[PDB]
Amino acid sequence: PSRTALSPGVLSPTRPVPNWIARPEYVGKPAAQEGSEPWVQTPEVIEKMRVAGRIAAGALAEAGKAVAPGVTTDELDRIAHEYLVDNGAYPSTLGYKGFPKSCCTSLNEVICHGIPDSTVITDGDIVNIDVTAYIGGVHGDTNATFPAGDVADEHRLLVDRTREATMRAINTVKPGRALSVIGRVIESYANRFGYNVVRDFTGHGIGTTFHNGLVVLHYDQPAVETIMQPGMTFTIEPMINLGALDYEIWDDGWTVVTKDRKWTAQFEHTLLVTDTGVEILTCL
Ligand SMILES: Nc1nnc(SCc2ccc(Cl)cc2Cl)[nH]1
Ligand code: NI
Ligand code: NI
Repeated sequence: PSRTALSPGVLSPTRPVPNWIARPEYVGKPAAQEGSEPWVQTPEVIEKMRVAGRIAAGALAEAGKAVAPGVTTDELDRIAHEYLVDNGAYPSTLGYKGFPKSCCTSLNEVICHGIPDSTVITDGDIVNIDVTAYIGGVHGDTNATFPAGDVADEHRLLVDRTREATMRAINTVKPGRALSVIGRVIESYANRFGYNVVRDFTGHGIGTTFHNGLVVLHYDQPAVETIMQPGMTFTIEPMINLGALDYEIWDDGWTVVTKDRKWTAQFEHTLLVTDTGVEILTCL
């Protein structure tokens, strides 16, 4: 038997960031300046994104190494926040549209955007940690779902197959390919097991802004005409559900949960289309 449905807990005090670490423009504003930026990056921006992506991948790995029964999601946040700040990176989530922490921690039926708090992880949970770094004027964005103790087969297989669907999608990226191949491959793979791929949340172009207006669907929609070109930077980040797609948002305005409380898993990397293929920027 696995735990029952989650409820929100209490947040820790806001974690400070030294002032010499530049803030993204949206910190202190109610919305963000994003969605109309070019999709192909310059070489200088790409080089900076490799830095941001490695630092994000570091923070995710350190926080993920900490996932175990008994640890709170706030403890994961303090680990991610300190790794980012000690690397001179601003945690991009902190202050985005008022988001109060430095990463998102999404257990079990939480599709995305969970807020680190007093929630205690327990045996059988699956814990998504999403870490984003802003450094060098650019963002890196990455996430993974980590098992806590012995996870029930249904849930273990959801996590492993979601990781596999993400890697199969990443491996289709190449110049000249329709962007829509990504959601074709993910949805085809998920459909093997009767999983449902989330539609209303998507991958995104990312560069000097976090959601730059490029949208990467994770479901099949071949009418999209966008082609992958060298220098494009964007994420692949499917959320795959055991249950139905219907969801609710908690009163905090962030936490998105499945309406039927069946569990859901996600993995995410920031990618660069190269002249021949793809480079994952959010690798160690
Ligand atoms: N689409 C998406 N990728 N990773 C997330 S975690 C939330 C988040 C992280 C950073 C920033 Cl600047 C904005 C947001 Cl919404 N969401
Ligand atoms: Ni993310
Ligand atoms: Ni993302």
